[PDB]
Amino acid sequence: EIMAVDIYVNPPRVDVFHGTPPAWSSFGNKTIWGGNEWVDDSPTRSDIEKRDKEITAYKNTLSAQQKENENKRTEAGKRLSAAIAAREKDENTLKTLRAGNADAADITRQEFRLLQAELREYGFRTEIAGYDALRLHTESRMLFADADSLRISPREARSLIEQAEKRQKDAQNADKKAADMLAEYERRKGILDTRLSELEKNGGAALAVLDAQQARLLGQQTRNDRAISEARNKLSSVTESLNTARNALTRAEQQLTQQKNTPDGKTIVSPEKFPGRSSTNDSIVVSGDPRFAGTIKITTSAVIDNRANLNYLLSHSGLDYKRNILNDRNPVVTEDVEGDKKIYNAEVAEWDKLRQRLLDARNKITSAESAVNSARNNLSARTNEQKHANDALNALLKEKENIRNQLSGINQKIAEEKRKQDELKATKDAINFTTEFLKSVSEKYGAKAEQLAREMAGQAKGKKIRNVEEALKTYEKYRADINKKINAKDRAAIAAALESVKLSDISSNLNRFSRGLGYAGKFTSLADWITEFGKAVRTENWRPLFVKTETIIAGNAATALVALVFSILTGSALGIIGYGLLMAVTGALIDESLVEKANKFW
Repeated sequence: EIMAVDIYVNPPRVDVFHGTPPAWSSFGNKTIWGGNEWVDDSPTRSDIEKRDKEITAYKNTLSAQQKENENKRTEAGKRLSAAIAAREKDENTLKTLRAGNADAADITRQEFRLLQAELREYGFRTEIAGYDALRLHTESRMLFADADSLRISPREARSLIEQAEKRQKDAQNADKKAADMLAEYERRKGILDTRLSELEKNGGAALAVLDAQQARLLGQQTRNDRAISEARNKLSSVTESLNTARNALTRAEQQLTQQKNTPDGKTIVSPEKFPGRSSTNDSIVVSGDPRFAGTIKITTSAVIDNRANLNYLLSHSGLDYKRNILNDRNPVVTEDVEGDKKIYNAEVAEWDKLRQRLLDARNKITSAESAVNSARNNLSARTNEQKHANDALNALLKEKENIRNQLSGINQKIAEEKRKQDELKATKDAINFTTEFLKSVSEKYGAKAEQLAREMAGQAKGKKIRNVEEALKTYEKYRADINKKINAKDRAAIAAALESVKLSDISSNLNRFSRGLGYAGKFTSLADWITEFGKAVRTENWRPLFVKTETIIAGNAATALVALVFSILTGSALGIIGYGLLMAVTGALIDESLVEKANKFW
């Protein structure tokens, strides 16, 4: 809530003692303390007894006034008590709120909260100050009265009076205590008015800080979402290439396998598992020596079946291999020189021709392998990039997570300050609807009217609606008065008028008042209530209407009722007779006192 609202409506009043010194009818209102020094003006026996009667009956009057004057002080005192209960409740809260180092603002509100409570307490303290003044005034009168007696000695006289004067003055001081006191009150309220504006000022100031903070956050958000696009694309342009590579490699390794499976190929891959062989039939012819002259028909074979040897060949000559791995060195192995030389050359040609073969074969796998690895080393090159795209994109997705987080917080923050900022205004303006109410009440029905209205809200606040039967009992007593006065056509008007109420239309006022007066719960059969209220003014039954009231308001608080009646008076005409009858009936459910004042002003 943050506001008090009980203040601003019904601030301390402090009404001074209405006197009227007595002008005794006995013995010429003379008093024995009156000048007599050089005369004889003596009070006869009857003169005295009479004077005694007057003074007696009179004192009694001040006496009754006083007893009832106390009672009021008493209830006040009770309210002072509660007023204090709060001051404490609040104060206590403030301290811990500081023990935790709550936000300057939380505390600023709390302080302002204890302030109003404090003002409240002081409020009642002032009201007490007045009652006491009254008791003093009554007293000095009591004495003054007793100071005329005529049964006393001029001594006792002059003393009784001196006493009275001393007392009346005290009373007068009392008067000045309250008044100053009553001024102070307002002198403090003003500070509240200041203290609240500070609150409102800084309240908006904070709002802004959030409004602008959530601004960067929004301009950030967009930018982030922009960046997201870019990166999301770059990941593509990367992955796009990633495939080209993998495709290249796929085709490459494809090629390698091909070259690795050539019959000769396999031998490069494995001499032993797949020996590389080659042979050629030669029809060598010899001449000269008839012992060998002919045509030798042989078959030159050669085979490679070992890494050791395969390597050597690829790295040497056939002739060499022939001469260094086989150690077939001298071509001449037999008596047939020509043949032996020709055969050898043939034997060697093989190695030469197989070498060329396994050789080329090697190269084929060679070229492929460089291809392969080149592709295999561009794919990787590319994958490094893919990471540095996906990762990069993700990092951004994180800030997305974080901006949204930072923002939501802020959203909430602003909403909250808003609901709080609103309520204040709502309760403020409300506190202004009621003030604006009581006044026009003064303008249409004059003085007595407002004073009643308030005094009704005066009790009410804190007390629950009175028991039905106990309620009717009060009204029935004030029956032939509240109906005596003026109730002719007026009655039929008051009724028909009451009936014609559009709950729908007056609903809002009820909501404003309730707040302005302190009730916030829930009404329930208002459409009916009013209706019953009507029939009630026609048939003077009163019971069901009274019974109904016990059953319309949540906490059964009088405060809501008053708020209700305030609404009905705001959606009709009725007039001074009407205002009366209502306040009167309603009062008989809050407190009998209100009725007296009701029946006493019209």
